[PDB]
Amino acid sequence: GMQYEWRKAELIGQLLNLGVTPGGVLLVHSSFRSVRPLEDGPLGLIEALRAALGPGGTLVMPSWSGLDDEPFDPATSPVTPDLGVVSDTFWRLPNVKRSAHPFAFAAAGPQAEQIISDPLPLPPHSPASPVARVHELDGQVLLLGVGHDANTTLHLAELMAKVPYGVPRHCTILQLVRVDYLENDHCCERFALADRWLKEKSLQKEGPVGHAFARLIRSRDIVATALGQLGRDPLIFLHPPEAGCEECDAARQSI
Ligand SMILES: [Cl-]
Ligand SMILES: [Zn+2]
Repeated sequence: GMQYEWRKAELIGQLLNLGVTPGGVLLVHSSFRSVRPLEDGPLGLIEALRAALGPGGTLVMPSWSGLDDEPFDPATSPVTPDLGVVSDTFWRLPNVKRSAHPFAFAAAGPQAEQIISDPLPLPPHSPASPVARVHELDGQVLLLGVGHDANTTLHLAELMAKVPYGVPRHCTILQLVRVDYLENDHCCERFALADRWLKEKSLQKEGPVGHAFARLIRSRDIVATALGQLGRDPLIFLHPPEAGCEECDAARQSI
């Protein structure tokens, strides 16, 4: 009811207290519904993120469409509604770059060109994808009002582990020429296991940003931790057949 509208300067303080590194690279998965209400809305949250990073920092967000039948255009193609209003708002602002493939990210800062430059990666989160360019630049991953099921960097860890499962997906690029690949996609619910893995090793910082429960982990810690669990169980992220997950049993089928 009478919830507090967070000011921009307050959000910067929360982000610094959470542990965001000024001048660093920060990949942010967000749900604005969790952070809301704020004064000045989603742009205010973006301005707070950019201010916490400072002029040397680079802010990165997912920015893909999800439409496998439609070609992607970095100038008009909207972000899928599942990534939130902040992601769909970030890429439209001035001087923020965007990848030129349907699995795009958006980045603004002195490092945006390096994180965005790569062509279409198959699977979408391969070692040649923006999520890997954040990892090689020692970036931070901010989970803003979302769980680890949205931690895209975990998908990169599956690919680096050479994970056995791979279901066929597809997309469209202009040369309507369908491009199918083998992706490691599932319900992603079991990604929440990484929460206990990381927090217990003291690798996950937790705190409030706005009204949201926020989690901040170094991208290298996400990959290194997950690679150890994947090295013990390549199917650690797969629901057992007992749980009867339709999205997970499909990945089990394709070896
Ligand atoms: Cl949202
Ligand atoms: Zn599942």
